[PDB]
Amino acid sequence: SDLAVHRLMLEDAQRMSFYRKSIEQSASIEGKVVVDVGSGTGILSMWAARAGAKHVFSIEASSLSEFQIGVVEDNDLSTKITVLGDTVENIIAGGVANFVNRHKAKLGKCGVAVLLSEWMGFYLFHEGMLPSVIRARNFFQDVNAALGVLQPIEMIPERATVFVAPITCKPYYVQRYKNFWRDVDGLDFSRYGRIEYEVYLEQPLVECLPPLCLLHEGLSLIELNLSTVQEEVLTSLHNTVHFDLKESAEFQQHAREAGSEGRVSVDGFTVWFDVSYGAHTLSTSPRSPSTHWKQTTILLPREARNEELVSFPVEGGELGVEMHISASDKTLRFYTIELEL
Amino acid sequence: DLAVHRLMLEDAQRMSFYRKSIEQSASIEGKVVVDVGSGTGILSMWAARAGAKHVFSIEASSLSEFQIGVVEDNDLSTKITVLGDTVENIIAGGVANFVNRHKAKLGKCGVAVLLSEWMGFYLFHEGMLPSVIRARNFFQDVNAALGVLQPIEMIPERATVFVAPITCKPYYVQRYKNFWRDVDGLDFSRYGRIEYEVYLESPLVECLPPLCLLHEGLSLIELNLSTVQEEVLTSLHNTVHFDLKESAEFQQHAREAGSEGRVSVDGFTVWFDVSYGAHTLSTSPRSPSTHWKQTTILLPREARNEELVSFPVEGGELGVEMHISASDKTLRFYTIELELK
Repeated sequence: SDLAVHRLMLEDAQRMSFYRKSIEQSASIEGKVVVDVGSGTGILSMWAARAGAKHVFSIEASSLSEFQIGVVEDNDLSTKITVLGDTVENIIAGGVANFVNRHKAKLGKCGVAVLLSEWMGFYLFHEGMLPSVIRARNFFQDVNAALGVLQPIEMIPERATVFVAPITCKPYYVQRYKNFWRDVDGLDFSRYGRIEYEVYLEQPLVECLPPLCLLHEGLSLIELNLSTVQEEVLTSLHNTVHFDLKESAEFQQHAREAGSEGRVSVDGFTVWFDVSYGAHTLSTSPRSPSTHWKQTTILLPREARNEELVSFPVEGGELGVEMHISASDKTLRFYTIELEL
Repeated sequence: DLAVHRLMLEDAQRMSFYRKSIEQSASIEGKVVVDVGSGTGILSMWAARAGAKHVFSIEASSLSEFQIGVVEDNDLSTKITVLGDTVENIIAGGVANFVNRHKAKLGKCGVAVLLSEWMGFYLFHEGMLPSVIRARNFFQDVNAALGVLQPIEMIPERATVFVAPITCKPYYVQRYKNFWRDVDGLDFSRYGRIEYEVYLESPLVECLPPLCLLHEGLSLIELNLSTVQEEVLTSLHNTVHFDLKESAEFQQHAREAGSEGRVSVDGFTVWFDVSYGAHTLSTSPRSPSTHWKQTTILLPREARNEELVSFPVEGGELGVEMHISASDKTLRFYTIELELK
């Protein structure tokens, strides 16, 4: 069921606020034509109409589209929103000219000004909808060119960013395992905690991490301009970042707890994303309210971890990692993440 | 494995029942106890702490190896013997072999108490009662060979399946209607009905709001754990009649119906209590939630939609025959069927 997932977008205050504010405070909506790709409940389309859009094309391939038409009617907006119950890909296959001829009156003199969408998946790409958004963007820009309009469509969100940070797993182990298992009605069950923890780590980990796990605030790994980004880039996203732990407040926090002759080991890397539009940002960092997306953690091998093979003295040092986020097939909807020190 | 047993350890009601029952028993101190399906071994360790002469801890999963370490960790190794096998395999070994292997620990006492948490969903489903029955019979045979005739004390000593008619409307409201009613000024009610309508597809394992109850609940099945034999487990069935005229839970809804309105029945919810001495572990909707929740069996959608089973404000009488039947010969998996009277 599609209402399954959509509910938690509507349940998430950060996601709701980001889109509400971006739409209700943008300059290209009132009197303009908007496209909502993968509109599900149609919340974004309805916000756009309410905000005074000339017209909204709501694109939703699932059977939920029939019901969205009903909800649009229930909120008295059937005149401002047309639901296209089809995939972006099939609409494109029908062609520009056919689309123009059919929707000529709604398109108006200025064609499509804004493209709204929530396409993000885990670590921004995994199970995401980004390719459809890109294909939709190019399609509607050709629709616009057919009408003599070359103004680039404004994208919401307009930019996205993948962030990465090294982590220590000890704050996670402490808070999630060690403190529960230390005392069970006066019995020492710590052995159970260690077992539960080691094996949970072996079973990419999508979980909310305690902020204390961070050995560094995080660095930008990949940045996308949603107006210009093309599909070809999505095959393999890769970059190399270098953490200066000597300058990191997060690292020093741990450096303190290890004493003055202590060591700080790295257990892995956590990955999250932000998207933005204008002054607004929706973030999935461990320091932000959690979301369905949580954070994605990639651990170093158990031996590297257990033997503390990647560690630093209490005054810090430098750490470099090359990360690859790679499509596992041609849909560009499913990804893996690998890293190399 | 461990994930499950953590939930037991995380449930205050369950922990409290067993701890208080073990403390209340007059039959533990100086005597031998068997803990069937001991998991973390928490029950065995409580029994040891309560002064048992010795404890046989029976756990067939890989946890057994780890429970041996936790026992040693708490200096209980001379008190607890962990048998890393199934009840059935230990039984297959025979009375003589068991007597021989554990002669010194058995002494002249034999086994005086059998501890276990065997309960499944609505007491039978995915539970291990048959294994507990076999264990009890086997240890009473070991006892006879030892000259001991006293019946083994079972904790819990009794179990009861409870059933009540329900209305789903307070569920609809609290889980669906309240949420979808207003989404930032928008009426998304149509989605809530879709979501609720489909979700009602059979038996529903879910925590139901007590407000759903149309009667406080009636005993359907009662087991004496010392005496119950396997043969009764094939088809457990009975008929109960609910007096809705004298029911406070029904008046709750009678009041809100109006003098001309009616109160309709959407189905029946099933739960269980187990007890020992003055203590009771309950999984009723009015009790703190537990992993077993409650199990709800709904009437057909037509009977629910056309309110075919309904009562005037004065109430009336509702009869139901319920069958809880084994779906195979293991007696661990069950189906629930009902018929209105």
